[PDB]
Amino acid sequence: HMRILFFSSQAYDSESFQASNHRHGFELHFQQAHLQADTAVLAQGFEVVCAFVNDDLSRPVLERLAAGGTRLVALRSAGYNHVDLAAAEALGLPVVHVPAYSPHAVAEHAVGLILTLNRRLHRAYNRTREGDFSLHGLTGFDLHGKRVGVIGTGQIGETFARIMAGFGCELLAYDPYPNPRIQALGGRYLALDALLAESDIVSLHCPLTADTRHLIDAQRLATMKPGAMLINTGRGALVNAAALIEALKSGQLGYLGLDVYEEEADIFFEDRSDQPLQDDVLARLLSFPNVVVTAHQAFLTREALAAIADTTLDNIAAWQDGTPRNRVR
Amino acid sequence: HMRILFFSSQAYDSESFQASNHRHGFELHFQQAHLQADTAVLAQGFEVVCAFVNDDLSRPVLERLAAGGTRLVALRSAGYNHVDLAAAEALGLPVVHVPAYSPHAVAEHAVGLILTLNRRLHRAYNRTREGDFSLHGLTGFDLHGKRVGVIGTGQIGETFARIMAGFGCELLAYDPYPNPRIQALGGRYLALDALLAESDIVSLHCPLTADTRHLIDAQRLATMKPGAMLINTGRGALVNAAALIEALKSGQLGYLGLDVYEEEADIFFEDRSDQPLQDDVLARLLSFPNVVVTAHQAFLTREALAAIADTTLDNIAAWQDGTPRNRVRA
Amino acid sequence: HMRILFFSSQAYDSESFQASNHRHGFELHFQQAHLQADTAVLAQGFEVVCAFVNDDLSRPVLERLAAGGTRLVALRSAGYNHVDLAAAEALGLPVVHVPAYSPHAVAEHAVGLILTLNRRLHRAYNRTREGDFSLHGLTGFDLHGKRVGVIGTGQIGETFARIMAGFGCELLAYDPYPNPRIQALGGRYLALDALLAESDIVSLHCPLTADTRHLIDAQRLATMKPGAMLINTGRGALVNAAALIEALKSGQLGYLGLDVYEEEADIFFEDRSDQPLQDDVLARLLSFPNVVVTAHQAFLTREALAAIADTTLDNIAAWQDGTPRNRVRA
Amino acid sequence: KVHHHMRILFFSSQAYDSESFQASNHRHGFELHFQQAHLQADTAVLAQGFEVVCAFVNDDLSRPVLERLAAGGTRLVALRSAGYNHVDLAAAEALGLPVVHVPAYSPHAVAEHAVGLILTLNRRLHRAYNRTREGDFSLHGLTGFDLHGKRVGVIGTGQIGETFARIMAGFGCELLAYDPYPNPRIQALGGRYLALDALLAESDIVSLHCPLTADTRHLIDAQRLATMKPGAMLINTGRGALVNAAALIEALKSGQLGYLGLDVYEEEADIFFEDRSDQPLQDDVLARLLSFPNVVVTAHQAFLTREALAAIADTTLDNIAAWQDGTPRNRVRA
Ligand SMILES: NC(=O)C1=CN([C@@H]2O[C@H](COP(=O)(O)OP(=O)(O)OC[C@H]3O[C@@H](n4cnc5c(N)ncnc54)[C@H](O)[C@@H]3O)[C@@H](O)[C@H]2O)C=CC1
Ligand SMILES: NC(=O)C1=CN([C@@H]2O[C@H](COP(=O)(O)OP(=O)(O)OC[C@H]3O[C@@H](n4cnc5c(N)ncnc54)[C@H](O)[C@@H]3O)[C@@H](O)[C@H]2O)C=CC1
Ligand SMILES: NC(=O)C1=CN([C@@H]2O[C@H](COP(=O)(O)OP(=O)(O)OC[C@H]3O[C@@H](n4cnc5c(N)ncnc54)[C@H](O)[C@@H]3O)[C@@H](O)[C@H]2O)C=CC1
Ligand SMILES: NC(=O)C1=CN([C@@H]2O[C@H](COP(=O)(O)OP(=O)(O)OC[C@H]3O[C@@H](n4cnc5c(N)ncnc54)[C@H](O)[C@@H]3O)[C@@H](O)[C@H]2O)C=CC1
Repeated sequence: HMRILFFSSQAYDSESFQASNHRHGFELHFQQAHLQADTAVLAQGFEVVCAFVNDDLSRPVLERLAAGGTRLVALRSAGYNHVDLAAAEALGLPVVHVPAYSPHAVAEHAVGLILTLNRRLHRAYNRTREGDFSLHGLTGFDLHGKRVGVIGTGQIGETFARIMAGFGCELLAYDPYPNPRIQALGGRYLALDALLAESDIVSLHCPLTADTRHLIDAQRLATMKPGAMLINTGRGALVNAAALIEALKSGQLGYLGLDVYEEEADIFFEDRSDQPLQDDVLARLLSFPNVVVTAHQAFLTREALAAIADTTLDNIAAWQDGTPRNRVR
Repeated sequence: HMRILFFSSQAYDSESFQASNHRHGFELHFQQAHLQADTAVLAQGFEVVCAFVNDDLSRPVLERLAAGGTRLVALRSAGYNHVDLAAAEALGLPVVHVPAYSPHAVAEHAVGLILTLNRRLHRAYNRTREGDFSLHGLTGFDLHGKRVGVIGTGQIGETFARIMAGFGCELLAYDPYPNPRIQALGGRYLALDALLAESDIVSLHCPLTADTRHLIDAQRLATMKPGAMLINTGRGALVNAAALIEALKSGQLGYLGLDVYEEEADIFFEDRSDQPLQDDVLARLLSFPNVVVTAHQAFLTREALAAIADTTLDNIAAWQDGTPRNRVRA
Repeated sequence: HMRILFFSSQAYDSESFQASNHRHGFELHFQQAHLQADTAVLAQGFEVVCAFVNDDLSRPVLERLAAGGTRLVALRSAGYNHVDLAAAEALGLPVVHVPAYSPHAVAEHAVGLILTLNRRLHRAYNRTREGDFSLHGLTGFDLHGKRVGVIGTGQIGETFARIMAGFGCELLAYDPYPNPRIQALGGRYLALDALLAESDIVSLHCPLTADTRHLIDAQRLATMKPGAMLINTGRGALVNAAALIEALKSGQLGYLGLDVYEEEADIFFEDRSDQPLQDDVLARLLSFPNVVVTAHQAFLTREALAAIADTTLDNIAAWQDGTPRNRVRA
Repeated sequence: KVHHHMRILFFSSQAYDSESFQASNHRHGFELHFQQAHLQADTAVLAQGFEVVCAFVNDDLSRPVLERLAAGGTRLVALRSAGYNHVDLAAAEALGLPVVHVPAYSPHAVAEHAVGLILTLNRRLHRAYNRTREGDFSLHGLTGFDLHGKRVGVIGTGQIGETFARIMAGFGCELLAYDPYPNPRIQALGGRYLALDALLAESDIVSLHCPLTADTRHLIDAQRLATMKPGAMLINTGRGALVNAAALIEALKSGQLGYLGLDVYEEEADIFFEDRSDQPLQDDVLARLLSFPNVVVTAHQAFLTREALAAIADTTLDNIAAWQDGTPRNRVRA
């Protein structure tokens, strides 16, 4: 019955969704192109559109989709800052998402970035691979005993905090809604500025909203402990990357791990190595020995993908039965 | 200025030891060469020799050292499988070590290898560096819920077990002397073969002895779960690397992280990139997308190095006060 | 509106062929799969099949193609060792090729491999990229004055010779046939074993036939000048790659540049980086600092591709008109 | 009755320097001291008491350095290099400090390297190597072009530029040339002299082989890049300051410049010849140049061949012996 058009489709998306669809028999169409004003016409006549985090679901796109017959927007993601939710509501277009496919996948990836940066595992790998077994510049630091500041102690942030507590770190936390689980781990809540000044490692797990946009700016970087590590597996626009470059150059910021980037939408998820990279700031970030960028793969585990696909297909079935689930606000 | 000769010296060694020697004023000499039968003559007239894990302290070397006037052997390491302890004892040469400079350094490195392999971070890095933001082949797996088998639950193995429990892993353990802290974490002890057959990830933290040599061989790899991950931050000779190659090629072994290698002694710690690598087995291990080798750097953190230098210099001061500590015995 | 089925099609092939002005109203179909016994059925009802150098055109494949209605085999290549020519002839299936799309493209690539190996440019690139501006191991040698031995002085060999003469190299040559252009360049013909013993650099440009198969074997490697450079942009089976590995490890062979490899057929032209590489010998060749392998891209220039497409489309038109051109004969 | 004292301090010394110079010194027995640091105002004191100082291309031999060296007893400055833009020759002369150099150790070593950069860029050999090393045997993005038939413009047809031109003519390239002082050997070769702007507009590949002087400084600037053929290749094995690298970045990003090979960089002096991989790179412009797939940078190694090194060492030790006997050779003058 039901027909679903997926934008920004990759092979991992079709594999996982085709496996999960043995339980549903929806008719699945995978389109590679990003959703934007000039591709929305591809969804003409599709009742359901399945979008990912760098699809453009601003007002003009939503208007096109609604006018073309689309009646549900299914986000195969937890995040939803790319959707104009007020406009969806005005158009009577429900928006559904997958709020907790695997908080562990994302938290673990953040911990992986930390360790790769700390022990210079990315540099080591390239050395041993060519028969360079020298260790200059690879000396790391013990995680045990360090102060780890978590900004945003929700599903992912809390899971990240628990892992880091298991390394014997001292947890510092900031959230407008503190939670008791963090305290039970030994964490202590404090104000943002104090967290920044006291943390050896900071990790961002708050959503992107008007209040978190450029939360990490020049001013705030200058507050941080010299040589600190910053991890961003949240959203690119949580940080001002031009300011990160200056702090990296001065040594003020010791390490940076990114799984997201502010201008990632038209570059991530494809191989653009054959052409010059246009984004000056990203190119410069990539040049540093103490920066690691992964291309928005913190979600990318077998279990995460299976849960995304199962929950998304269930969301759609629930909507089709008139009892929708996992709606976004 | 008591005189200490350091073999296999690297810049990080002379830097850390020099900083720590502000509190002692020993006279420190750093030799780059490895200690072996051929190089032992360099220690003539040195009362104290400081060696590392790839120096050869077998009987013939210890005999030369003793004949040349050396009276103490200070290991700037926790491990001591490179020392013939019976022969040291017969010669009246005490051997001292640093047993617990930082169990966390080594455990954390093992967990780093696990995550790099899992999320293919070493491959991702190289891709994004050149503007390849594609994700094919990089899908990993949640650590939460997996079974992690720890072989050797001592200072490092236990610290590793604790970290992995914090990711929500199910801990399985094998040690001739089980310890209660592991059970308090939720770990369950079992026999070696059962641990191998049931684990998704296996990590080696037992010392190298005649009983652990080639513990992971062809037969034991075949009993492991298909696609499992094996981590070796112990010693090279705990595994048979030729058998690892065959299991990697078949897919039987899904991942391998090594910080040690059986024939590392004359290879590691130096940049040999300008010449062909002679060792066929290491070259082949290095060829795989699901193998990561680090060059015996699990011990290499600021805190580990400072503790190694401080404890080693203190060990030597204690010896020279007639109250030796951190001795290793036959 | 004759239809053409292309096997082993890559994006650069379909772009190339579609952008030609020489379509002659043909209908072009591009299949990615390699031609072999179990894919030949895809050509059922196609009058013309276009194949590349790693397609299987042995007798059983040719029999299927003829039984399925294919009447012409068009090689988008110069080389034809992959074709059983006697069997094609017995089936009345003409085979056409492109013998001289661009001898310069291929010769220039060989020269590129030479310079890369000499100046260690592949190593330098990765160093500078990460801010390593050190030069240890990168010292090269002046080409000017060196002896360059060319095995096979045909279209590509003589173009290569000509380029190497322009660097002021001394040219040595071996071919069953004299070529007066080689003498005009200053080249001297000599016997194979003498060429091998006297040359600083050797480059292979003979076709693969039963007489050139494994021309470079253990015994002939041992005759070469110690530390010499060997370049192979001919065909993989001209050399014995297991013997190349031993000579590289001993230092007897100083450098190796390959654009071709004996078991390339099912490996080259794809990205196989996500899985272990099965071929031990290729994995080991890839491990060396003084080996460069490119994946059969010597033909791969803008001008070469355009000529291959134009000449191949013309060859097919000329066959259709009953005046065939560029036939290869048993 | 037959021959059977002299102390030399080398700045910016590397292992390949002490090895080559020690081999050549079997013929002399001078006393050789190798210092790693770069020569500049605050390291000049290390040459106190040394009659001879041997410097390389990134040592600072401006007036204030030369004044310290002279005051400290140094009597000869021996450049282990062909180039000399780093020396204030008028100041050396005013101080009575002769400066000697090695003008032609191996013009082939440098020309050949430039050709290597061309071919690596053209066939993407650097990209292919990293692919095949990890089992990626795909060829997308690696299509090159035939050199045969292309136009190659040589700016500066001296020893190196002429050797380069001859090599490129052997590939069947058409040679275009610009030099304020044309020479007949290039024409005899089939090369055609023309004005700079016309060379820039007509060339598929341009290679710089002029010295750095006040007239060649930023010779390749934004305006001259905009004159070039779209998608052209530029090669710089001359000096860093011959080009404006910020403008090269904009032309690379637009596609106006198709390829860039550098063996030299304007701010190289305090970074090249060292492994600086363990720290951030401070220079924004170099970091960005390094990011591109169609840029290759080698760290000033065009001179670096066995034969070049042996000639530099032999000629440099000979220049010092000749000076010591009062009959100096290979002097450079203001
Ligand atoms: N890189 C990746 O692949 C993925 C990234 N993400 C990002 O992670 C974010 C977090 O996801 P969850 O933890 O699941 O969400 P959640 O809703 O469980 O938790 C978010 C937390 O952030 C806090 N928060 C809100 N505003 C804040 C502010 N101004 N300052 C500090 N904290 C604030 C909330 O109070 C809440 O505790 C998502 O918004 C998404 O952008 C999510 C999934 C994958
Ligand atoms: N990669 C690196 O840089 C470093 C490696 N190591 C290695 O790790 C090893 C372990 O270190 P620690 O935890 O400090 O030692 P430990 O002595 O504290 O603990 C070792 C554990 O191994 C167990 N064990 C002994 N024999 C066994 C057997 N046959 N089978 C299974 N388990 C057995 C012991 O009962 C003990 O619980 C060292 O012996 C050394 O080789 C140590 C430091 C650094
Ligand atoms: N890497 C690549 O992409 C390419 C490789 N090739 C290979 O290069 C080969 C050469 O092609 P061309 O120069 O065009 O061919 P060609 O036919 O013009 O010249 C071949 C020469 O090799 C000589 N030769 C034949 N048998 C010989 C033997 N037994 N020993 C020594 N020399 C012998 C012939 O006398 C002739 O002079 C092709 O057969 C092909 O395999 C060709 C094009 C591209
Ligand atoms: N990358 C490297 O490792 C090396 C670089 N070089 C550089 O290459 C340069 C060339 O050296 P050689 O060819 O031996 O010098 P050379 O003196 O023989 O020739 C230089 C040529 O440039 C020409 N020229 C002078 N002023 C010019 C101007 N304003 N515009 C255009 N052309 C002009 C000259 O007339 C002469 O024909 C050296 O000055 C040096 O900076 C030299 C050696 C090694």
